[PDB]
Amino acid sequence: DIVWVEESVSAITLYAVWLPPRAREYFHALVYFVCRNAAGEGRARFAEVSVTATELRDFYGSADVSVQAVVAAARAATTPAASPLEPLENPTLWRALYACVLAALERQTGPVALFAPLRIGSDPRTGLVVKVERASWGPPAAPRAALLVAEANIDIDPMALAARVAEHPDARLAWARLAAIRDTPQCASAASLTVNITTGTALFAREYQTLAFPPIKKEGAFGDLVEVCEVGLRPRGHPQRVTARVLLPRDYDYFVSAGEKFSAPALVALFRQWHTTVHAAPGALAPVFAFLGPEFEVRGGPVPYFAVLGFPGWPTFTVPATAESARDLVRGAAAAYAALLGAWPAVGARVVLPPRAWPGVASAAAGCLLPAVREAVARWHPATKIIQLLDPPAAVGPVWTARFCFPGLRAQLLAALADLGGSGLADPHGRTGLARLDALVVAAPSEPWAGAVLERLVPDTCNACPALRQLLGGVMAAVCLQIEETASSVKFAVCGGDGGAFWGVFNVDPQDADAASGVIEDARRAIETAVGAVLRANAVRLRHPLCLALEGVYTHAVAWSQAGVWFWNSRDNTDHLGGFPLRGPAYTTAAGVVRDTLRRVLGLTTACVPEEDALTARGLMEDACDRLILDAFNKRLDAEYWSVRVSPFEASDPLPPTAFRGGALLDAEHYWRRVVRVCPGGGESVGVPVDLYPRPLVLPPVDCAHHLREILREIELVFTGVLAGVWGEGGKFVYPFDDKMSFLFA
Repeated sequence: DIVWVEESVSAITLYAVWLPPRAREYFHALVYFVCRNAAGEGRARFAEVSVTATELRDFYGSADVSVQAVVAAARAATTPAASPLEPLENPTLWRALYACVLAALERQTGPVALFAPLRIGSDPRTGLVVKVERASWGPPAAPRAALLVAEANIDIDPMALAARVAEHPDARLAWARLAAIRDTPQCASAASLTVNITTGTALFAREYQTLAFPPIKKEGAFGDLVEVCEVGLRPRGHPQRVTARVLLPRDYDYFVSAGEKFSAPALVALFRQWHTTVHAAPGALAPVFAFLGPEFEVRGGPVPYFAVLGFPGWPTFTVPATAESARDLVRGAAAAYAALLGAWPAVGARVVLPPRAWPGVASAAAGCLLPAVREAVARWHPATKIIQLLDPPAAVGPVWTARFCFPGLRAQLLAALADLGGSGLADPHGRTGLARLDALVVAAPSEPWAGAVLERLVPDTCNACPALRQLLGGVMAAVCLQIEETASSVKFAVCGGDGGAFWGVFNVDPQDADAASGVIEDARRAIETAVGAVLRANAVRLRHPLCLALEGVYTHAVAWSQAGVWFWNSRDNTDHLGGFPLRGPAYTTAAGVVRDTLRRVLGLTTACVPEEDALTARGLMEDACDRLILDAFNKRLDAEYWSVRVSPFEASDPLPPTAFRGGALLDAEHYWRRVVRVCPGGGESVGVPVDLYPRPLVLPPVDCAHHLREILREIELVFTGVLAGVWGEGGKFVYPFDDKMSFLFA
């Protein structure tokens, strides 16, 4: 006799993480379900889980973490006024915590799925969800949203940022700010924070000079869009009746924040104020104040996100810029939330499998393969490329060339190998995380939102399990071997590539095009079929049937380095350049100059002795360099144009002591540091972090005698490669920048 309802779960958040009595190595966690029934009406629900120590150490990847540490972190996060920003101590701890609580939720209660129909039960005697089951009836309500804008001037003292950056050098400045709030929470009490959440029913706007103080401007009402719910619960951990206050999000479902100037400290401060305001009255339990994002780690992260691990229980999606297709990225964020249960991108690679169950699956996948690939996996050394390719100083043409790619080969191969090791998993029900990856791979061609997930879930998974790299690159090595074997039969000739993407030539007469399409299509058919056959023979089965993409037909192709290739189809003048670093806005203009110079220099096929062509080519390359440096002068004062994106891994210029004064601008720095080298006074070249100063900027003249030298070094690799690849070798194209056209800037 269990109650039964019909609802869709819109979010799953963490309320309490406690250690029951007579307990040493298992902690209970209460989960808040934001359920909404048909037509949008929302009733709040709760469930309980029980995570053991072993599961925690599995999702952490190490035994350093303990149940006592997790419970202490949760207790610290119980109060945001005393100490917010709890995850910043051990971000991996909270990452693993959310991973295991979601896994236990899936295991004990049953299958859960956001924004999807779900039959839900409850036990009144205790008062929590007991079992969740996938339903098959109902046109579920649309996942409504609310647009949030929040800006705060948290008066952080610059010297503290400088000191904390001195302790850890390559600390992304958002982490420096966030650590400053963490070490002095009173700073989050005084800030000119402004908030404007617009919904479809009623708007809400507030303005503060000091956060704790009453608003200096009120628009709409808090109750208009927010419903406070007091729910009684009797967990197995708590025998006494425990009451919980939750902020049921009426009217909306999730938040949509612009990622252009998103400040994680701003939302942290606003949510801390809301937490204090709602849980000020006692007689009820307090929730977990936990948030994760790329700003929460020293070295930062690629993809902007803002996790909501606890209070208020509403997912908030940062959609960076992309104004033209704002709806597209909002839908992509919503789909990423719904599919991977909202763990992505906060939990990390643990959405699929625990970081420590992978060492078993990889071993269990090295056994079900064929005997040859079994060794091929074991002999994989970084960048082996055991396949007949071209010497990197070389070029081809005029012959019919073609580029091919298998869309999402690493992700599809990882999915097949995960299934091969699936039998080796401890729990058959613990393979639901192995159902999200297949959902991603299946929906990858249909929708690009799965794409960006798979281009980051896979490389990060390969870092979670180092042993998976030698497996994936062995399977791909086997794929390349059969590509080469089948190539000879269809006149295709492997000339270069990087595995899933490969470009080659055809031994057809280089003048006929009517039959060219036929051979170019038969080669695709045969290579695709043969690779699929090898994969099937290797037992690895792909969910989405394999497909080869004809990414372009070209007549000339020139390669200089291992990644640098330029292709050009003379008939339609369609070209493609790869391997040129786009490390700024000037490198794009350099790439365009290179792709025009190469188009003009391979148009010199007029009958001539090879020696003549080398000189009439070098002259044109020098002229192209001249026209580039001439146009460089007309943009000498655009410092943002002469900017380079330094990674937190690369060696970086030292931060000026005045860049620590950007206010609500230091938060934007999550991954890249955009630096411009200016030349104050004389002789000395100093770096300016462009995005840490207010605009319009005032600077000494930009040292174009440094950036143009680097751009010219890249253009020179491309041109030494083409000069020594089409005609006779022996010529390193050098442009005398220091003499011919140095005067313009220095």
